[PDB]
Amino acid sequence: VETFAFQAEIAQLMSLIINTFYSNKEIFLRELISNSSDALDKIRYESLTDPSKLDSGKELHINLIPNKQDRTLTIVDTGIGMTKADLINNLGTIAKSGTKAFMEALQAGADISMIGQFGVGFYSAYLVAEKVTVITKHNDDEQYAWESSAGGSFTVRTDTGEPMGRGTKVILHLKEDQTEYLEERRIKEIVKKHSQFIGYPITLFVEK
Ligand SMILES: Oc1ccc(-c2n[nH]c(=S)n2-c2ccccc2F)c(O)c1
Repeated sequence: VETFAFQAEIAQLMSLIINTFYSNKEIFLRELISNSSDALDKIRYESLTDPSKLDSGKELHINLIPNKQDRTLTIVDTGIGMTKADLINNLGTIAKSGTKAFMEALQAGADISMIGQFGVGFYSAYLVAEKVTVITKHNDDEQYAWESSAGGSFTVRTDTGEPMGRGTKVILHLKEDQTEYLEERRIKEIVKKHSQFIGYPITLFVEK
């Protein structure tokens, strides 16, 4: 298990997300689905010139998995996935300059819902999650588990769990007062409102 410090700007962004009073929390789902959609476009694009890039799985989809017992909402995609370097590098983002453009916009009059326009939408997961686990598999690397409960640090370890083939799994360990995001009708309403034009099938799993 390797422990890393977030760059100062990212720690500030996460602290801003966690501590600012902002009721429109549901936007986290749109932001994670949009990242999944970009990762899927990336593997589809590479597959246009190299069909063997899809040897790790031909299905290009997004699964939403609520688990009331574990109090987790999992977003799974079969996108390009991430290497260890991408994971350490703010999960494939330009998060340092992205955070500065975002925080400058917030001072000007913008709101937290515009986070995705600054390429740091992943961090909106902390509007609803106390802990985020990212399981990822890229064709050019091994399977890794990224994890952070914020607090200025994140961990990275080789994942010896269930192999995924290729893609990313975002496990949101929801805050006690954010369990509405495990309800079928609430997830369905959010998907329909903010993600109606995503070019991949979005499957909302049901529970026992
Ligand atoms: O919630 C996420 C977060 C990241 C990924 C991901 N996997 N591979 C690549 S590239 N991305 C990616 C997407 C958008 C911006 C930056 C990125 F690094 C994902 O599939 C889901």
